[PDB]
Amino acid sequence: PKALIVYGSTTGNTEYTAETIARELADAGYEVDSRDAASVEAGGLFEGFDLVLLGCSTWGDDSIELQDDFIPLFDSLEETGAQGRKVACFGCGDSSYEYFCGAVDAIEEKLKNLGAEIVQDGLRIDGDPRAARDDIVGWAHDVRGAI
Amino acid sequence: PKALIVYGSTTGNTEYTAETIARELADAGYEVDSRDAASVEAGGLFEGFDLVLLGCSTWGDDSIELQDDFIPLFDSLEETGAQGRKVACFGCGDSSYEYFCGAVDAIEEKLKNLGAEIVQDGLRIDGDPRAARDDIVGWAHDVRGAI
Ligand SMILES: Cc1cc2nc3c(=O)[nH]c(=O)nc-3n(C[C@H](O)[C@H](O)[C@H](O)CO)c2cc1C
Ligand SMILES: Cc1cc2nc3c(=O)[nH]c(=O)nc-3n(C[C@H](O)[C@H](O)[C@H](O)CO)c2cc1C
Repeated sequence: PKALIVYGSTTGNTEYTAETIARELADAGYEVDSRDAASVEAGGLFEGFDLVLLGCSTWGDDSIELQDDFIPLFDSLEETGAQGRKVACFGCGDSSYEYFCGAVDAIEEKLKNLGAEIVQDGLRIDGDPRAARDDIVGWAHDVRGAI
Repeated sequence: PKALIVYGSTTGNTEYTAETIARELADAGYEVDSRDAASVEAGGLFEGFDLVLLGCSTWGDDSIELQDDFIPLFDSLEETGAQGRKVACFGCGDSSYEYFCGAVDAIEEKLKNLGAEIVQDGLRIDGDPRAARDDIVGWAHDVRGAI
């Protein structure tokens, strides 16, 4: 099948995460398209894809603010072709903050409001994702078995 | 009890195996509903059934491919009501191929991932099922004790 991976990454963590999940789907036969959210246009972005995975980090001094490159996509989520789409979300964060991986919850909530089909609960990585490689590959294997 | 048998059969071998099982269960007092996958709709197919038996043959030039009539169902297995359902698989194939009854493995795996309860290891027949009538009968007897 074809999978789209769109990520907003500032420090390289979410990018590394996206890339580890990309390699696992490609190994299972998927044709994978991995894109930085800074370079995509929301209008019809998901058309033609069997599975869409969205990843983003959480920022903000008081509230949950999504990663800067992802904000425009989030704000135009209704024009992407999400209704009825198989999607799953991922993000890196730090459990010391009150809303750990709060960007995953905000994206999952909006996607459910748009009628997307959430295939698996969001992968939330605390600290260095390189330390959690195993959880990352494990979650990729689970989203694949479900669809 | 009520059992549903859904099979994808091209040459008649998976069909004959489905029919032999159906008679064994009917003989043990079950109400059996046997259907060709070509005539079924996936939405809620398993509702109201105590036991669901899925049979499929394996094709494909180099990859393992499901029998054509079963493909649509397999692709929509998440809408059948498999979660918590007691199921078991069966299929005909040929040991000269690299993935002997590979469709049986693919279907068990997906059911597992959907939270179905696999009640007995799948029945894999090499060659003419007419020649393995005893294994068929013995397996149908074994699924009866497990439910
Ligand atoms: C100002 C600021 C706010 C952050 N807010 C959060 C947060 O709300 N939840 C979270 O999981 N991580 C938060 N982080 C961690 C951030 O997503 C990132 O994971 C690390 O700073 C880079 O590894 C924050 C970091 C900064 C600098
Ligand atoms: C082109 C082709 C591919 C087949 N692939 C398989 C396979 O991968 N595994 C298997 O057990 N049988 C395979 N079979 C046998 C097939 O499922 C079938 O059992 C017999 O032709 C009748 O059941 C194949 C048959 C054909 C013609």
